[PDB]
Amino acid sequence: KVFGRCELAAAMKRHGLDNYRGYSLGNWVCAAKFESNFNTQATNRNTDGSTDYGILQINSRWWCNDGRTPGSRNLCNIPCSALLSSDITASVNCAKKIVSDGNGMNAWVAWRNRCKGTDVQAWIRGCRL
Repeated sequence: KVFGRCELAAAMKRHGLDNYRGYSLGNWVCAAKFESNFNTQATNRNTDGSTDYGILQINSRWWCNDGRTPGSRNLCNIPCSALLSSDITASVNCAKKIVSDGNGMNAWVAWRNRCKGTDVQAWIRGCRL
């Protein structure tokens, strides 16, 4: 599913991501924009042979099992395929675990390089939230 900007914001908010660990909703939307262009079916292979899945491009090395990432962990205890669903519940729950683990949203390279330090609230501008 390709989400609309405001449509994902509301979904992200209903699932409790707005100010989760201090990160305003606009940070989460910005990250999704630049990780997946709001597309739940987004998949991208990493050089180490792991793969990133979903709206927030969560990585098979540590977080989910895709059965093809040697030495992987599955800390969110899920099939990476669950991260591709129209229902973003699994992606959000998993995102919550990741962002809680010491490094904050720096875990998302596109967030660090494209959102951090910007006017991230522009990303929820004009949404009815």
